[PDB]
Amino acid sequence: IEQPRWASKDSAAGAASTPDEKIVLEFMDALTSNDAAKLIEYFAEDTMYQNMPLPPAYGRDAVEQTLAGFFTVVSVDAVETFHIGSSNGLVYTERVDVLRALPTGKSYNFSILGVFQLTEGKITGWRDYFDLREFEEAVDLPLRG
Amino acid sequence: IEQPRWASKDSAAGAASTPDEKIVLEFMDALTSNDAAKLIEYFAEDTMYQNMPLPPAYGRDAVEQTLAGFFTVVSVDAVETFHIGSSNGLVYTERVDVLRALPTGKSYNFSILGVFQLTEGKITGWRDYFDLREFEEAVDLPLR
Ligand SMILES: O[C@@H]1CCCC[C@H]1O
Ligand SMILES: O[C@@H]1CCCC[C@H]1O
Repeated sequence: IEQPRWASKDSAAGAASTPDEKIVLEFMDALTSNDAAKLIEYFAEDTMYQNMPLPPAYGRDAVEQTLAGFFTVVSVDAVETFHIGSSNGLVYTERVDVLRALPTGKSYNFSILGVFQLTEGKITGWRDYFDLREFEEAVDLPLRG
Repeated sequence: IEQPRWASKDSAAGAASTPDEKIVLEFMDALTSNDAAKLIEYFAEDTMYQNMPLPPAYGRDAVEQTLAGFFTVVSVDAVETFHIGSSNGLVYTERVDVLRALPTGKSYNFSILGVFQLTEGKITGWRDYFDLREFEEAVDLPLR
């Protein structure tokens, strides 16, 4: 994974400089764990997670069940964050995630722009925006949308 | 339309509070014009535009040609920005675009997070992120 031409240094991952910005980058690092039990600790009881525009998960239980299900069929091999930034309580991450389908071994790069809302240091919202054309095939589970 | 549960007032459109934020919002209003000649004026000369992960357009010529082509087959009927905000020189719009295919009259809602980089008030980068599953059907152009 190369740095893209449009990558700007003023917003690079290495220059995170709010606590919310730093917690999110930690969370990006933990994605490769493929471990919902570990990942769920970042969330508040009042929280949400959505791969747009698939049906969102609301509540920590739903998020955990959703993440646990994903890791049954796909591995997060790599996460490259190009930009981190934040504004009006929201944090933004422009990045690429590399995903590998466990049953096939096929890998997939997904260009992603994610938004996270934090309250007292814990995720109360996480929405990822990307192309789901290959996501159906990458994730051997029905999308629900 | 909409107003999602996750919509924060703290980051709403009406609360845009920098010149760049003000500009991207005006650019967002302008999209419904479907007029590539009017839109290209927001763009700097050294610039790019991409619907991820389709082949990007680099330079003002390519960008205008790309928008003009899009407006040949599709209308932008509505743009609804729920969040705008900025950080480290970039602007972010969390929004919905309604696109109507001209040959069919079929309409489409796209959930979108876009990043903008402006220079001296001019667009030097614009990348929209969203599901392209219906994009192919909605836009009667070949995908590259
Ligand atoms: O982004 C990925 C989607 C599928 C697996 C878990 C999640 O982190
Ligand atoms: O296809 C639509 C038309 C307007 C701008 C590009 C894209 O969002």
